[PDB]
Amino acid sequence: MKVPEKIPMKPLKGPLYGGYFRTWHDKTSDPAEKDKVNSMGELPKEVDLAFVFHDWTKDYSLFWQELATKHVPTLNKQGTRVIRTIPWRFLAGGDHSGIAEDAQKYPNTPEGNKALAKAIVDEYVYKYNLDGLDVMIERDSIPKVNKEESKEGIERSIQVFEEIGKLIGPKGADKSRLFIMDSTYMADKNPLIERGAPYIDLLLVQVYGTQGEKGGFDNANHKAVDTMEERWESYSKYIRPEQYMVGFSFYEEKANSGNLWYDVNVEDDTNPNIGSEIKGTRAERYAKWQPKTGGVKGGIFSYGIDRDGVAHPKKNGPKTPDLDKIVKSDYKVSKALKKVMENDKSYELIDQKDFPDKALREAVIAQVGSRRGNLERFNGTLRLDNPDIKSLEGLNKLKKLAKLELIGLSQITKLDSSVLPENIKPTKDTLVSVLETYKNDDRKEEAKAIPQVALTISGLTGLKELNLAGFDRDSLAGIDAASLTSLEKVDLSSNKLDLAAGTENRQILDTMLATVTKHGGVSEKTFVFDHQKPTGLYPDTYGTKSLQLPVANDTIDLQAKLLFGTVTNQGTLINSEADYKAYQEQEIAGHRFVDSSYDYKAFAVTYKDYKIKVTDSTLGVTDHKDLSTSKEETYKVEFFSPINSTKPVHEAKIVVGEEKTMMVNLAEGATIIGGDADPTNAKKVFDGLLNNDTTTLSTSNKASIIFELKEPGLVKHWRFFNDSKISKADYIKEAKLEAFVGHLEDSSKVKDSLEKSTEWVTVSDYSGEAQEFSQPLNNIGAKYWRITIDNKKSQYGYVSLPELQIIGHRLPEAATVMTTMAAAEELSQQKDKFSQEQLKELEVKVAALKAALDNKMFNADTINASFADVKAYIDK
Ligand SMILES: CC(=O)N[C@H]1[C@H](O[C@@H]2[C@@H](OC[C@H]3O[C@@H](O[C@H]4[C@H](O)[C@H]5[NH+]=C(C)O[C@H]5O[C@@H]4CO)[C@@H](O)[C@@H](O[C@H]4O[C@H](CO)[C@@H](O)[C@H](O)[C@@H]4O[C@@H]4O[C@H](CO)[C@@H](O[C@@H]5O[C@H](CO[C@]6(C(=O)O)C[C@H](O)[C@@H](NC(C)=O)[C@H]([C@H](O)[C@H](O)CO)O6)[C@H](O)[C@H](O)[C@H]5O)[C@H](O)[C@H]4NC(C)=O)[C@@H]3O)O[C@H](CO)[C@@H](O)[C@@H]2O)O[C@H](CO)[C@@H](O[C@@H]2O[C@H](CO[C@]3(C(=O)O)C[C@H](O)[C@@H](NC(C)=O)[C@H]([C@H](O)[C@H](O)CO)O3)[C@H](O)[C@H](O)[C@H]2O)[C@@H]1O
Ligand SMILES: [Ca+2]
Repeated sequence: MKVPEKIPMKPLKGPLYGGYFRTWHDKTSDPAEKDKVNSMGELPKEVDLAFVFHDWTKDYSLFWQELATKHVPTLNKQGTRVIRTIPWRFLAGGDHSGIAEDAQKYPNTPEGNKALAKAIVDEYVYKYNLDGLDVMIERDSIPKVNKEESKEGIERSIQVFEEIGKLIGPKGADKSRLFIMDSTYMADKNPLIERGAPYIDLLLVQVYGTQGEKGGFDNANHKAVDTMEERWESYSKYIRPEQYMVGFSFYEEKANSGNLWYDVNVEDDTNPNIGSEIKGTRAERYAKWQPKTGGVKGGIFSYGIDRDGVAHPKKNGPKTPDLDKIVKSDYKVSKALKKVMENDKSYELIDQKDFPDKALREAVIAQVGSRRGNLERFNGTLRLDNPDIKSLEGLNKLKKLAKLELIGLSQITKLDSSVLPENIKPTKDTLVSVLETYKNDDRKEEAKAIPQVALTISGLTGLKELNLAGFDRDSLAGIDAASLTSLEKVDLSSNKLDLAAGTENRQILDTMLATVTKHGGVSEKTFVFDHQKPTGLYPDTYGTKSLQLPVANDTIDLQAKLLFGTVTNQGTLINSEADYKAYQEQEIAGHRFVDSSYDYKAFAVTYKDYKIKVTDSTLGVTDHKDLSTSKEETYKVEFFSPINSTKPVHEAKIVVGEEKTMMVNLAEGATIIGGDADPTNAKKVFDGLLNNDTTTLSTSNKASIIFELKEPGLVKHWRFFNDSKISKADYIKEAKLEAFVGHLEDSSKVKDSLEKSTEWVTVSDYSGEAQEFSQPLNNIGAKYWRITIDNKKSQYGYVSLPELQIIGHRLPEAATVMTTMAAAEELSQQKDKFSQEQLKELEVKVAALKAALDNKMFNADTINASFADVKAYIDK
């Protein structure tokens, strides 16, 4: 075969139309199938990308010679690129993986994967001198080994994809060949987009059918999911909008359910041409659809373009087997869809009517895009730093700009709303979607707010008038006032500026005031900044983090003492209405700036649905604002916004009386050793959730858990909870807590049979009916514990235990420090073992360890030193 060499082609410019041509429907595929009558060479010039979608066509078929020698030159001559489509798994190996099936020639190694990528491009692109490669990423094409999805092949395919992108596409050695990805997945479910996106020219999304258009439906929340907008936004993270193309499907002959998309017109007996009409079809909606932000899309594509013109069979209606007949297409749908996009307002070119100043016009086209549709949508930064710009006329056409930077524009004299973006002030989105929505959603959300453009002004040395009045600007940041040396008239009134003393805003205003006054002729019309309504925000930090209070019979409001206040975005704190009026009466050059109608409750934030969490030193937890001080206790207090209930906005330590150390739950995350309780729910006893009704029931009616403290310490308290308010009179009514006495029976390899067989010590026997029980404990230092609970119900009582807490202080080998001390008075209440005056030099050291251990401020290093030096006085 002699393959002709590449034909000069005019560059691709959107809007683009693409088509997947099924090879088995080309005349030359199987000469025996006389019904196969179409030809890929017959595709019209309106088709920019003809995709070779291969199946059923034999390796030896004369189609491949026809493609390379006739079709490609014919299509290239008219500007149509011919793209080879291959499935995802061709990049992975394993089942049905094309070239990659030869795992010995192309091993899964760094050099083997480099070789596979070169082989893939040589075989599927260069062999017939095609114009690019399209990798199809869907479940249909996922890497598989023995009919099983292969995570290993998926990982390999990521590597091979990058290697291909170094050969072709925008980052490749041969930039004259397109590297294209199509996918059914949302971007977060596309395993290859994050690494593959820099290497591709175009991204195609298959969104066939009403569910591609509207998204799926969330049955519970009754909302659309994976909408066209949400799909684009997921990929906007990775590609530009002009790289984005969306796909519909023609009606494939003899299609099953699950392959019926209704993307083109349903047949009608009384109009045999209705399949070639496009108005109102999903296909035309896709042609007209545009993202709401970012920019205009790259175009659209069709699957099965050889079926162009065939009407779709009716959903509910008697069969029409005539639609399954194979007829030669005239590609009328494809021609009309291309013309719909080419004639759309969105793809109108930005010209002199929009920006008369060519220097400005060239800056917008370079940065925003050449199409008028981008003015409506562009979402990033427009930097204007060419000093040749003599006019900003046309900037009002930018509707969604995130940042406008005006730098060094010497010859601009005035700035107001006529030469500024339309979103300098609050605006709502005005673009209307052309897509059908869910009838079962009633979705007409009113016109999302457009975030306002951030404005930077630096070096406009000829700027004489700066009018930003009535735009609800949040700050003046970005205004390099010292550089605006020709200002004569400034209006910043009717915004949201905190212009208080010490703010950054005030300094920019004061710098401009100096400039304007030095010019002279200052009147009441010349420098106006009043009617400000600055937004009141929640303070980031609060002033009170520690409070020592005396023991007294009184209740305090913790929220009133610790959490209040409102700040502006410049840091001006207001406590109360009294403080606010002082702020409201501030003056700049003898003139108040805060709007007089903007009262305190309009400005102040509220702490209505803020929650409080108060934990004492024994880890008892309440959510009460009011705290008694009659009892001597040390508390941790945390406040939670309703917006985040896991994560406090403010924390404070309140000491009542002498300070006590905050204890810890040493049984938190304890490992289950033994007992008869259900192992899954037994673990949930120590996870940390006091309302852990993930079914915390341990057995039928009487349960036991043997557990090991993950890192033992000094135990002084314990607590357990019955199912919080979910049940009553099913409560645990009897409980016994036991500690193991450091006597592992010479079988440390087993440690379960040993504990279920030794003699323990009972640290507490609970009998009662409280929802929650807590109790002090006598400095136990055991690593191994057993809890036994009983709700006194029938043998099918299904006793439950949401949490158990073993509470104390972290101190490794606390077992030793109580073994030694226990013997310290098994030796000092009996005289004359070593007894001399040494006995009272013992007793001063035993009285100092019981004092060190039983101290409210637990200091581990103090006890060690007291423990270590009592240890020294035994051998002597
Ligand atoms: C390429 C590849 O890979 N392939 C693969 C595949 O894949 C797949 C595919 O797909 C396709 C499809 O598609 C669809 O669509 C869709 C798409 O997909 C997507 N995409 C896009 C963008 O969008 C989306 O969606 C869409 C829609 O949905 C569709 O289109 C379809 O179509 C169909 O359907 C429709 C409706 O619906 C219609 O309309 C159409 O038309 C169609 O239909 C069809 O048609 C056809 C035509 O005709 C038919 O056919 C059949 O055929 C047969 C044949 O046969 C024979 C033989 O074979 O032998 C012949 C002879 O002649 C005879 N003889 C005498 C007569 O004497 C014989 C007989 O039978 C005797 O008797 C014996 O007994 O035979 C027959 O004829 C029958 O009958 C017929 O029927 C059919 O049927 C129809 N169907 C219906 C249902 O209707 C389409 O289809 O593709 C893609 C891309 O590419 C992918 O992704 C997917 O996934 O898959 C499969 C499964 O698995 C496979 O298969 C297999 O294969 C094997 C072989 O292979 C291989 C290995 O070896 O592995 C592969 C690799 O790669 C390669 N390479 C390398 C390694 O390198 C290889 C080579 O070639 C060498 O050889 C080796 O070395 O290969 C085996 O065969 C087995 O068996 C199987 O299973 C495949 O592969
Ligand atoms: Ca729990």
